[PDB]
Amino acid sequence: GPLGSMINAKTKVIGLIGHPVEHSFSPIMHNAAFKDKGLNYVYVAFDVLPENLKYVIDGAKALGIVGFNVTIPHKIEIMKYLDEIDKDAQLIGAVNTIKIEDGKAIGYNTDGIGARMALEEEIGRVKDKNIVIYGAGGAARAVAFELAKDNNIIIANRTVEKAEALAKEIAEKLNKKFGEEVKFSGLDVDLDGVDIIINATPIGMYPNIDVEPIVKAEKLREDMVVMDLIYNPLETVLLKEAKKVNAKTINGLGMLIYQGAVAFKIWTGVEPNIEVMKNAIIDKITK
Amino acid sequence: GPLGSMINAKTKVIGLIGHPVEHSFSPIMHNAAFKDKGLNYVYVAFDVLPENLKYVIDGAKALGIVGFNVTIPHKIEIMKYLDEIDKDAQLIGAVNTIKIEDGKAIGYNTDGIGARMALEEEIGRVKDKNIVIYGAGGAARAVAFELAKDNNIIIANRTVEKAEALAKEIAEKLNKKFGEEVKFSGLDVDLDGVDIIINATPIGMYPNIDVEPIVKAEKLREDMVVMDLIYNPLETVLLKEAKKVNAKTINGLGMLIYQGAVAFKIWTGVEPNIEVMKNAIIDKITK
Ligand SMILES: NC(=O)c1ccc[n+](C2O[C@H](COP(=O)([O-])OP(=O)(O)OC[C@H]3O[C@@H](n4cnc5c(N)ncnc54)[C@H](OP(=O)(O)O)[C@@H]3O)[C@@H](O)[C@H]2O)c1
Ligand SMILES: NC(=O)c1ccc[n+]([C@@H]2O[C@H](COP(=O)([O-])OP(=O)(O)OC[C@H]3O[C@@H](n4cnc5c(N)ncnc54)[C@H](OP(=O)(O)O)[C@@H]3O)[C@@H](O)[C@H]2O)c1
Ligand SMILES: [Zn+2]
Ligand SMILES: [Zn+2]
Repeated sequence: GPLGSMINAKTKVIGLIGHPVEHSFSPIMHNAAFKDKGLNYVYVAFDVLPENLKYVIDGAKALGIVGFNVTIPHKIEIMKYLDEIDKDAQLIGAVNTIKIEDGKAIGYNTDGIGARMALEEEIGRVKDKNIVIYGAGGAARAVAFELAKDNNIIIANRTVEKAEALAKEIAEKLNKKFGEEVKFSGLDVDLDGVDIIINATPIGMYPNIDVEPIVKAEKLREDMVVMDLIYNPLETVLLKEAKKVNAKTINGLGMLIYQGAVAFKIWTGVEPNIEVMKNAIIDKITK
Repeated sequence: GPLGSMINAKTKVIGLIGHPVEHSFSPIMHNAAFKDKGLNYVYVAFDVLPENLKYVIDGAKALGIVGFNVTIPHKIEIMKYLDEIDKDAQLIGAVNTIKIEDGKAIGYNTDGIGARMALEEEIGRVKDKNIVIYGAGGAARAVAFELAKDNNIIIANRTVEKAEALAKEIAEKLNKKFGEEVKFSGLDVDLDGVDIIINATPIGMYPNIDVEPIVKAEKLREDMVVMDLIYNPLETVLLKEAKKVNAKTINGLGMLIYQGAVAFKIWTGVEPNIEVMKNAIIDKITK
């Protein structure tokens, strides 16, 4: 059909709350998915200052706004304003998706599932495997809490203290063996027997793209899968290093899209077309 | 440009708050005008219950919603949640347009001005004439207050004292003579010598378009002007009753557009294109 949202008096609103948000690809992505499925919703971006976060939930309820996506710096602070919080959300300790229904605002977190789907949808079910997660920030945290449910994960980081702390919280909360199922280490850890490595750090991300990868070619193999959460540029210096060894590369586009796909489902009750989302976003990145 | 609205992460939101709002044509009017001017705004409708009205302004301020239009039944109750209210809306006692600026919510009322422009574009300056206004709601208030500035008016309503109350109030604030310049009566007031009559009541408005007109063609006259504030249908019963006496008829299209046009300017600092607003509405009303 036509390009752009065909708005009328019955159109429902969904928005992204954060500060700043003017560069999010979310609106573009979701509006295309709404059209495709013929749903009468619109996605907009709301720049919310920290002191005003306390007024959004009751405003959304009063207005009839159906839901939100939450990003920096509100995913931790928004939790005290919601009526309920999904377990998967309570575990990670952060909300990035909200649904308002029947006067009840519920928090969710799809960053975890997203990074999983980003993988499975590309290499099938991921259970009982050796997975190394470089980084320990918000991304590595959501990823880890999800892939640790049924996999052996090793959180490697520049500041080990951070790695150790995360591995303990995961083993504890998910009830796993510390030094075995949920390990930690420096960025030096070796990949002998490692099935998949996931880069959850900004190394190689624009504007510092010409820096050396999180791991040289020497430790890379073909029998591996190297996914990079970065998506600017899509093919990082890490994926190059992994291409000179026929490894199955996956760029950040996967997590970004699927993370949204699950939220879409939560708001509309319908599954969105993954290619529409990608084509809308990938077209935004390139000319 | 595109057929629908091309939303991005910078698009600003303007909404209509009221109950109900599903059959409003305002979103149609304004989005059409936004696009024609290349402005990055989207106009949507919010269904707000009277009990939740108190959470909307802080919500709007929090999210960065730049303005609203206010319709039944919040035109008066919203005044207590605003920071400032301009002269007109304060005299009139009702707010139909809001603008959030510098963390400050301001109330305006474009109804009155809208009605005069629509009436004056049709028959030239309206001054020193006898005008009857049927009704006493927010619209009647706006139009009565505005035309009472330089014309003799008579407020006719089913609830007489309610019309008496409004007449006294107008005479009071405009330094007018309660007995002559501003009168009141029931729905059967004699129209001899009356130059213009305006229907500021829902009688005849969709979907109940077969009811009895607020005044029989008996009192109508060929050299009389009959304006109905209803725009859906485009030709109410009152107007086709007026046509059977060759009287000059005017529907509510002009008031709707001119009222919106003034609000448009207020939110954006830009003057919208009238033909665009006008035709966008007609096309959604007719076929
Ligand atoms: N595709 C998607 O769906 C998606 C979703 C979310 C984020 N991303 C992104 O994911 C990546 C990760 O970041 P984040 O925002 O989640 O968290 P974050 O707060 O940026 O996490 C910081 C991480 O970066 C490390 N790090 C930073 N500079 C480093 C360097 N020069 N050398 C070694 N380690 C370094 C930190 O080790 P320390 O703590 O010790 O500094 C830590 O592990 C980013 O590149 C960003 O582009 C993609
Ligand atoms: N075209 C435009 O720019 C524009 C702008 C604003 C409003 N409108 C509209 O203007 C019209 C007026 O209403 P409002 O929203 O301003 O105020 P309101 O709050 O709806 O005021 C109620 C009015 O309706 C009367 N009324 C209702 N049903 C009646 C009936 N069946 N018989 C006799 N009288 C009846 C009341 O007399 P009582 O109080 O005694 O009941 C009173 O005058 C509506 O039809 C609405 O669609 C058009
Ligand atoms: Zn800031
Ligand atoms: Zn309707």
